[PDB]
Amino acid sequence: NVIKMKSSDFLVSLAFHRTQGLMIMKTVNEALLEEAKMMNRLRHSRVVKLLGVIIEEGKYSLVMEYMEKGNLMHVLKAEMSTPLSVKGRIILEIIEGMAYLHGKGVIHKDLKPENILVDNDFHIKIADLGLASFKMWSKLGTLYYMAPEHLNDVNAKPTEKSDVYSFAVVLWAIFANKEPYENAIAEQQLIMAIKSGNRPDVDDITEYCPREIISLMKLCWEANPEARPTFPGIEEKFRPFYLSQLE
Ligand SMILES: CN1C(=O)N[C@H](Cc2c[nH]c3c(Cl)cccc23)C1=O
Ligand code: NA
Repeated sequence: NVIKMKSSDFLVSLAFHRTQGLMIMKTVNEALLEEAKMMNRLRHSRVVKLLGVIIEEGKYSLVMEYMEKGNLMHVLKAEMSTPLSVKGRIILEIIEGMAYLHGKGVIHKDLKPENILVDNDFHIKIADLGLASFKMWSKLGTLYYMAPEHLNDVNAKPTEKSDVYSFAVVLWAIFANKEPYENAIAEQQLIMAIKSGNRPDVDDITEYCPREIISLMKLCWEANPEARPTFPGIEEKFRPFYLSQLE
């Protein structure tokens, strides 16, 4: 259903529930409430869960589960190493989360390392901290991970393939431990370049990355959306690969 909370329950912004504990909060009616109920259905181990909603007078808030190590780029850039089997696992979990989301008919629209949260055991959950998947709540950025068909075309409707492109770039970032396109002159020219086929510099992946993940990332950022696999297709390939060579 969906849990209406009050602000007296507490002591993006961290928030401290008096009975439930640590939560995160994005501070922003039948319609907002209804949207929130729809989002409340997204329940999966790899998906940041909507725990509650605060609808009061001078403030509207969405309340989500806390993830202890922050976003994925933060963890990737940490002074402490992140092993290959663990990166493979993170990829597998991202794939599971995305498949579940598309399975509920939800297209993310803004998947990127910031929207990939990480717990203390380096397990991940997909988030939507910018509310890209929302309609009513978003009303009240970097394009490194945005499919070319959306670049310079804000009216085209985003599909599951859009999220697959973002996923491709995320694979790249996972192996390079940084943002792509550091050599770019300016955003305009960069946008035209990516629209015409430019992609993250694979040579800028210095540490070891299996050739088939390089293959996967190249498949997933194909210019033609229909040449990209779905997330279940990706899983179909990647899971037995992960187990058999990585786990
Ligand atoms: C914005 N907030 C989240 O980060 N997780 C919950 C649930 C949620 C709504 N849309 C989501 C997408 Cl697109 C991905 C993961 C969770 C969600 C939420 O409402
Ligand atoms: Na730029």
